[PDB]
Amino acid sequence: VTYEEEAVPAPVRGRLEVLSDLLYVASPDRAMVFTRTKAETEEIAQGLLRLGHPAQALHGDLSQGERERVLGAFRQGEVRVLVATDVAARGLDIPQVDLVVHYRLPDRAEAYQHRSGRTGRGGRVVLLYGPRERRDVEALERAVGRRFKRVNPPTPEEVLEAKWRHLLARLARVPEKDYRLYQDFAGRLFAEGRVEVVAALLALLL
Amino acid sequence: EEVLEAKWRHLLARLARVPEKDYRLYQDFAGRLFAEGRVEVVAALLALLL
Repeated sequence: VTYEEEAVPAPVRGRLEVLSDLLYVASPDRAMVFTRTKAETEEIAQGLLRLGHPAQALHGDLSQGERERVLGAFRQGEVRVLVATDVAARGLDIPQVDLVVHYRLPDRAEAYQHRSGRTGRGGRVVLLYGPRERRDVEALERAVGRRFKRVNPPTPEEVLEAKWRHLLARLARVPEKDYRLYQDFAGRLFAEGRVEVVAALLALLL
Repeated sequence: EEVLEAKWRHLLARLARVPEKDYRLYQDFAGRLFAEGRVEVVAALLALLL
């Protein structure tokens, strides 16, 4: 064990947004989110993509090729979050990561180490848990013989500033050509002096 | 061409619908852009929204 362990309260209803928030504030080069079923990896991964993270599901129905591209885009940096089940996460082809998140709790201690050991190229392991899930976290803590520091979810201001920076990376990727046709409308908003409008755009894209 | 100035007018549509309370949090960010005259960023911006 070389990592920080945190258990973060997160109601199953708003788990996806808690997870996104965490990813933004942490800003890992590489994150791995574990979940129980392969169907969940693809709901989560799609969700995180909606919310602006470059996320990809890793699960057992992927063809070797599909796996090879996901894991390839992972190493390279093109993809930053992998949402995986325990079984699909098996193998020696997965690069070690900065952060591991337990989107759902591991059914046993072994699964907890197998999941958690993937971090620390030690990095940070975060467990999300629900209201009637705290008994479960306490068991893991006993199985594991270790106590997970209890930490609150990120604050909406920490989150907001992190979003803004992540957005500035995205924009920077837009090729000059793609945006030269608009540089005129921007010169208008700017010179014409309208802050409210620019803040209005951000309000959407953020 | 005119294909652009069109959605550019209907962009403002959904734009004026935003509350002076919901887009408040983002005035600082918008302010930073102005301070720096980051014209390309805003161009790159609405290019992504349209």
